[PDB]
Parts: sequence; C-alpha cells; structure tokens
Amino acid sequence: KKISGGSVVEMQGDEMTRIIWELIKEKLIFPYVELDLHSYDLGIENRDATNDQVTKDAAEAIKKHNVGVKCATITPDEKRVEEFKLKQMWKSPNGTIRNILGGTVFREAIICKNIPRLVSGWVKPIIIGHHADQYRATDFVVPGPGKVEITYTPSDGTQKVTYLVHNFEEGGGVAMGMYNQDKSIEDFAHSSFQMALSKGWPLYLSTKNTILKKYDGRFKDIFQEIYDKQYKSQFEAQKIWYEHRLIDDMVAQAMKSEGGFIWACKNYDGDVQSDSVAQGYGSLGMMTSVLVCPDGKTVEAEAAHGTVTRHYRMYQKGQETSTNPIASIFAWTRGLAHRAKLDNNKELAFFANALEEVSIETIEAGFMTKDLAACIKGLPNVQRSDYLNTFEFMDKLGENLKIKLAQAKLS
Amino acid sequence: KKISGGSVVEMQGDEMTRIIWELIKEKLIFPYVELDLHSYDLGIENRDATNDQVTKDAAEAIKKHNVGVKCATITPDEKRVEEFKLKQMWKSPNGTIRNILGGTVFREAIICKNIPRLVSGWVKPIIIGHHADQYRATDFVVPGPGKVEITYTPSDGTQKVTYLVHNFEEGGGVAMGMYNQDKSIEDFAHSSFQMALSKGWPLYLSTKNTILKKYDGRFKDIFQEIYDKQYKSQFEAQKIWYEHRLIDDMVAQAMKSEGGFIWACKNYDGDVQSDSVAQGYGSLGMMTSVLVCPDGKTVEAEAAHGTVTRHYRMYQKGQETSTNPIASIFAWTRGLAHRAKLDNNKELAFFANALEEVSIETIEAGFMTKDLAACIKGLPNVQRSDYLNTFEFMDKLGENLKIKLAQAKLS
Ligand SMILES: NC(=O)c1ccc[n+]([C@@H]2O[C@H](COP(=O)([O-])OP(=O)(O)OC[C@H]3O[C@@H](n4cnc5c(N)ncnc54)[C@H](OP(=O)(O)O)[C@@H]3O)[C@@H](O)[C@H]2O)c1
Ligand SMILES: NC(=O)c1ccc[n+]([C@@H]2O[C@H](COP(=O)([O-])OP(=O)(O)OC[C@H]3O[C@@H](n4cnc5c(N)ncnc54)[C@H](OP(=O)(O)O)[C@@H]3O)[C@@H](O)[C@H]2O)c1
Ligand SMILES: Cc1nc(NCc2cc3cc(Cl)ccc3[nH]c2=O)ccc1C#N
Ligand SMILES: Cc1nc(NCc2cc3cc(Cl)ccc3[nH]c2=O)ccc1C#N
Repeated sequence: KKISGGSVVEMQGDEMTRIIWELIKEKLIFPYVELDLHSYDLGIENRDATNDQVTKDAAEAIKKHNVGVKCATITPDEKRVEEFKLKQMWKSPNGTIRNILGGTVFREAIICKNIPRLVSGWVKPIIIGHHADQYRATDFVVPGPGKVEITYTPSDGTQKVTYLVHNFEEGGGVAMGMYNQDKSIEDFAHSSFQMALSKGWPLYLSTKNTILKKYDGRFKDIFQEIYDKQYKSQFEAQKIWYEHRLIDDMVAQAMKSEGGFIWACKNYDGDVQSDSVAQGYGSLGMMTSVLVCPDGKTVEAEAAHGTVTRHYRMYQKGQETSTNPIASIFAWTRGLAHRAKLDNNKELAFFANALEEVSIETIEAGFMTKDLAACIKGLPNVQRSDYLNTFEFMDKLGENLKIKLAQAKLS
Repeated sequence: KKISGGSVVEMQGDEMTRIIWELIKEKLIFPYVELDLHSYDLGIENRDATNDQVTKDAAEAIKKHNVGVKCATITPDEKRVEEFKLKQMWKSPNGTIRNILGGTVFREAIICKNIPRLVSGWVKPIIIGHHADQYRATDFVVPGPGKVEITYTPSDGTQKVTYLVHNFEEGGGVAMGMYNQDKSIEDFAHSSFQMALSKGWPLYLSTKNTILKKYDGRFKDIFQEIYDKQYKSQFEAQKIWYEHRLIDDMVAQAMKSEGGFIWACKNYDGDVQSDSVAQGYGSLGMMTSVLVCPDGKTVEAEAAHGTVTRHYRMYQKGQETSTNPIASIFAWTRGLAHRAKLDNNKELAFFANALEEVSIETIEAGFMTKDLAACIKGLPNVQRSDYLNTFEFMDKLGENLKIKLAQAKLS
C-alpha cells in the first residue's frame, strides 16, 4: 500500500530541471505516494502551442487545490524566440502565477553540516520573505532644468496635494515615483506571520523607517498592529515573537546568529540573482522558495534557480552532468508537507519529513553533486571521485529513502 | 631624524578602538613621522561637553587640510544616553562628516594569504564604491483612493509630462519621489575611474537597468560617456578596462572571480551597514572605508567597524583582549598615502606602504589576534598559543616595522 496524498497541482518545466523533475517523480514520489495529480505542462513548446493558456489554467488550479509544485521554466527573451520559433515573447510563467495567486515568496537555503556556510555559525535555516518596490517604479530622464512634482488626486474630488521632488535649476538628471498599497502590506504581514507560526521560528521585519519615516513607517505600523490584534497570542504559545529592526541592526544581528528565523525584507531588489548571500552558499541548487498566500491555505513551491541550460546543453551532447536536485526535491517535500497539513495526513507529513532528512543525510554522509564538492574542495581541486553525476546521486537518494522508510515501519 | 609628514586631521573615538588608536600612534606612527597634527577628540564625553561642536570643527578641518584619519565613535542609542547621561541623542559623527564632505565611499577588505576569504577564489581585493539617493527622497501617506502621478515641467514651459505612479482603488498606502542630478552621477564616475587608475584594477558599474531602464540607464550612459571621452586612453595604458554589468550578472561573475577590481555600486539597497559580505570581514577588523570627495583632493579614512564594546568590557574587567587593529592601521596608511600623493613626499609614501606590508607580512608569518586564528582553525580548536593579545600583536608589528625601516639601507 502507498500513501493517499490527495490533490496536488504539478507544473512541468524546461531543460535540465524537466529531466531531474521526472527522476524525482519516478524514483522518490510515485513509489510511495498516490496523488490526485493535476499536471500542467509549462514546457516552452506547450506554452507556445496553447498561447500560454496552460499557465493560466495551472494558476487557477492552485487557487482551487491550494498546493502547487512547479519545475523551473524558460522566461523567453529575443534569443529564445529564435531558438524555439515562438509566436511571441511570452511573459514569465512565475509572473503570471504570482499576479493570479498574489502572495509573498520566501526563500531558504538547505543546511548540510559538511557544507560551509558564509557564517560558520549558521546551523538553523534563514527564511527571507520579500515584498516584490523597484518593480512598480515609474522612472524617467529629466532632460534639463524644470520642476519634478508628485501629486495625489483624491477620487472623491477633494483638493489635490502637490509635493516637490526636486527643482533642477542647472542641468538634468533622473527621477522616479514608487508606491505601496495598504492592502499589499497587510497581505505581506499575514503571509509573514503565517510562515513564522507554521515553521515555529520568530519573525523580523527590516526597514529604514529612520530615513523614510512615512513609506517604511507604514510597513512597521501595519505589521505591529496586525501582530497585536491577530497573532501575538499564537506566537507566545509557540514561545516565538515578532520584532521590527532597522536594516543596519538586522544584518548585524543575523551575522552574530545561529539562524532559525523568518526575515521579512522591505527592500528595493528582492531578486535571488542580485543577493550575494543567496549566491554565496553551495549553488542555487540548495535554495528553495514558496509563494505563501495571506490565507495560510495556498502554497506554491519551486527551486529558487533556473532550468540550468549550461548543464542541459552538456546533457544533449551526451556528456556526463552533475546537477543538484535538492532545491527541486524540497519543492515536492514542502508542497506535500502543506498537503499533509491541510488534510491532517500524518503518513504524508512523515514521508515528506523523511525525504528532506534523507536528502540532508546523504550529502552529510559524503554523497553529493560537483557543485557541493567544489564548496568543500575548491573547483580547481575537485576530482571525479569527490562527487556523483545527476543519475548516480538520484539513485543514492532512492537507495537511502527505501532504507529509512523500511526502518520507520516500527512505529 | 623622523619623516616630515605634513598636515593630518586625526579624530579620537571611543572604547576599544580609542585604546588601539593611541597604541598605533605611540608604536607605529610617532616613532617615525612628525605631523602638523590637527587632533579632535570625538569621544562621546567630549562630543556631549561641546554639544557636538568638536564634530563640526573636525569636518571643517578635513575640508581645509584635505586628509582625515578617524577612529570609531559611539553612535548614541537610548541605552548610551542612559550610560553617559547624555544631553541629547547626538547624530553619528560619520553622518555629520559624510553630509558635510559628500563624495564617494570605497570599502576594501585587507587580504592575507593564510586568512580564508568568504570565497576561496578571492585572492585580490574587491573595492566597492557607493555615493554618499534615498536620503533626498520625498515620501508621504496616500490617505485613501485616488491617482498618484509624477510630472515634469521644463523651466522653458514648452512641455508637461505626467506619468501615473498608481491609481489607488482599494484604500490608501504610501508613495515616494526620488531624483539624481547629472553632476552627482558624474562625481561618482570620476571618483570610480580615478580609484581604478590609482589602484591598477579594472572598474565595473552595476545597475538594474533591465527594470529602471531610464533611472539606471542614465548612470550607465554617463559612465560610458566619461570613459570614452577622458579615461579609455589611460585605462588601456595601464592594461585595465571599464564595463557596465547588470547587478544579477555582476554578483555571479564576482563569486567566480579572483577579485582585483573596483565595483561602482548604484544601489539604494547600498551602504556598508546593510551589506552582509562586508559585515563578514568588517567584524574581523580587516575592512577599511575611505570617503573620496569630488575635487579628487580630500579623503577621510577609517576602519569599517565599531568601537568593539564587548572587548572594552573585557578590558574594564581586567580580562585579556585580542582585538584586531589592522583596519585602524590601514586607515592611517591610506590617509598618510594620500597626504604623500598631495605633497609629493617619497619618504612618507614609502613609510605608508612599508607599514601595510609589515602588517600583512606579520599575519602571514602566523602572528595574529584570536578572531583571525578562529577564521583559520574554528573557534573550538583555537588554543592561547595560536594567537597574540592586543598588546603582544602591537609589539610584534612595532618590532617588525623597526626591522623593515632599518633595512631601508639594504636595497
Ligand atoms: N522558472 C524559474 O523559477 C526561473 C528563475 C530564473 C531563471 N529561469 C530561467 O532559467 C533559464 C536559465 O537561466 P540561467 O542559466 O541564467 O539560471 P540557472 O538555470 O539558475 O543557472 C545559473 C547557473 O547556476 C548554477 N546552477 C543553478 N542551478 C543549479 C543546480 N540545480 N545545480 C547545480 N548548479 C546549478 C549553474 O552554474 P555553472 O554553469 O557554473 O555550473 C548554472 O548555469 C532561463 O531561460 C531563465 O528564464 C527560471
Ligand atoms: N563610527 C564608526 O565607525 C561606527 C560604525 C558602527 C558602529 N559604531 C559604534 O560602535 C559601537 C559598538 O558597536 P558593536 O560593538 O555592535 O560593533 P563593532 O564595534 O563592529 O563590533 C561588533 C563585533 O564584531 C567583532 N569585531 C569588530 N571589530 C573587531 C576588531 N577590530 N577585532 C576583533 N573583533 C572585532 C567583535 O565580535 P566578537 O564580540 O564576537 O569578538 C565585536 O563584538 C556602537 O555604540 C556603535 O554606535 C560606530
Ligand atoms: C544559511 C543560509 N541561508 C540562506 N537563506 C536565504 C537567504 C539568507 C540571507 C541572509 C542574509 Cl544575512 C542576507 C541575505 C540572505 N539572503 C537569502 O536569500 C542563504 C544562504 C545561507 C548560507 N550560507
Ligand atoms: C576579499 C573581500 N573583499 C571585500 N570587499 C568589499 C566587498 C565585497 C563584496 C563582494 C560581493 Cl560578491 C558582495 C558584496 C561585497 N561587499 C563588499 O563590501 C569584502 C570581503 C572580502 C572577503 N573575503
């Protein structure tokens, strides 16, 4: 008998991650779990043939079913449009899914004891939620002298208000306007509080409300009042807390820490690709994300990395690859964990736990892909004997998962 | 006789760095250099007694004599007001000096062969330049539904451009105008190019011009314009170069590099206190911060760390301290090096370089403070015999500086 897993939305993607994804299904999920599988094919070719309709259906299906697990997908640029002979430059599937579901993206690196962290003392997870404000900035060029003003015009016909941004008296420059709605800050707080409670770690919000007393102040105030009104009691009953920190203070305290907290980052750039610390552990192969909706009901899980084109080109040319499947595995285990939580499914919750722990324990036992060996050894000194290829590593996790599940049949 | 060093503005500070600062003066500078020394005591008690007049006079003195070397100071919080019975929560002296002088801050880690880096590849210094954006922003509350717009009116009156920032439809929020003058971007480029030519390293500018196509577009354009018109020649002379990089590209490239480059960071997210990589090595006492004014002629140097309160507590209680003075020493050498460039002073240029080498050479020979020995071995495997205390380390440097300067009659 396999475990009854229930309703899961699954999105197939592109290139190397598509390959790894099928291995995870074939070798780690399907042998143990029976799913009411809502599979959508978000490969670039299927997205093109359906005029991106598959991406919309998949999003609507997560809304309906509450648990999405997504493979990484090609976001087409002009070079991909030539490669695939695409009908048009299809928007990022991630963009499409985000704006339908709403939510806050939380990223977390998976800790192995034998894999050096940026701070050696980091042994508990650090979980970063970003809002999105560069993404809704209206920026322009100031060609020469003149006034830049930002104005608020009430919908109710009361007096417009005007604020001077700058009087350019000599020469030009550059100017932009940025906003946040109360509604989005409330969603971000709720997603942020829901996560801390569910992982049982404390929550920090970092801002620069010393400089931006109004803009960042609003984030501090909404978080604080939603905490007091709605979450304080639950937090104290898990012996955790919420606290606001100035960014300077948060960074300082985080580098002194052991980890084990949620960090809500009111920030200009929330991209993984521009975050040194995300990029200064193992690979993006050890970075997982979850989109958490404010309801605390609906979750979408993916690897924080891309389709690993470089490795895929090697795999088409027949050459040996060593691609880290951990972030992709943890998309599955976080989705199934959330499935298990919604359905009070003790067996699926155990299984999801077992697969996370077999993943960490396999790497901790010395069995790893090249990227992780390069972290221990330095890339110049890595030998073939220090690591496993993609298929060798997936077979080793399969071996260990079988053994841990056989042993667990004593409870 | 000693070397004639000329005018230097020196700023005394607080707690552990004040102890080390005097020790550097008595053991490494004063025995070999005579200064026309303009000394300002920026200790918290003298700031309070003078109602922070000493801070304002010290900044004016830097503008007049062109070279400042500053010890770390206490930035008062509520606990410091209590501790010292302060009259007011005085503003950071760094802030007061920064906003008085303006210009570009460059932070740089000091590299030793035997001290591990956050990335092994890093064997040459990475110098980050940032302007001294979000400080001159107008932020406000959008009290309820309506249109937030930003509008440009040229002083000639020939046009009116209105951009929608956001139509608030579902309650209110916050909004914000930001600007930059072309002169400020030009000052930032000139400093960045001069630093690259002065150090013999290539220069990268990073922006987010994929999203802020115009705001960051203007940065990219002005840097390219200034390069092509007045630096390309001298860059090719010194076999270095200048390129723009998308921040997403720049980080990944940087983690896979050997270092040895200047990194102009356009980034509202951007200052040393909110940079996690810089905190890593700053808190080792291996990071300097040089403010470089537009003129090209005025610099303030300091350690990128605090007063090291915990070690001061240990010293007040008679415990042995092992505090790293390298960043404090490199503030002096960077300041003396600039003094020497201005005055065309070969003897002082030589002394400055000779002290940097002695410091690095002493650590490479295995003589270091606890934190450095902890970096190599791990704190748990550190024995007393692996490190020197504050005074033993300053004695070793002194002894080693005397040897190297005595052998300035050998070759
Ligand atoms: N759907 C998504 O979530 C998402 C997000 C980002 C990008 N993408 C898409 O992915 C495609 C490729 O983007 P990209 O190559 O810039 O980014 P990427 O696929 O994340 O790969 C960047 C590099 O990081 C390393 N790396 C990333 N994931 C790894 C893993 N699992 N195991 C080992 N090494 C790993 C590899 O470095 P080495 O080459 O040094 O070995 C790889 O070439 C694009 O078409 C883009 O649109 C999708
Ligand atoms: N003017 C400035 O330059 C400046 C900038 C920031 C802070 N500050 C002021 O500094 C005061 C104290 O702040 P803080 O103690 O949290 O920050 P800090 O002085 O940077 O020290 C923080 C920790 O970093 C390590 N560390 C820093 N410098 C070190 C060195 N030279 N050698 C060895 N270890 C070193 C120590 O870690 P361990 O304890 O684990 O050894 C120390 O406790 C505050 O009142 C603040 O206002 C001023
Ligand atoms: C323990 C660890 N956790 C990570 N979690 C995500 C994350 C942490 C983080 C921490 C800091 Cl201090 C700054 C930026 C960060 N960005 C991240 O994406 C990322 C890297 C590492 C490491 N090493
Ligand atoms: C070799 C080295 N150089 C440093 N230079 C300054 C610096 C580099 C840097 C690099 C990156 Cl990839 C990201 C942020 C950074 N911030 C900095 O302040 C900082 C740390 C280290 C180290 N290890």
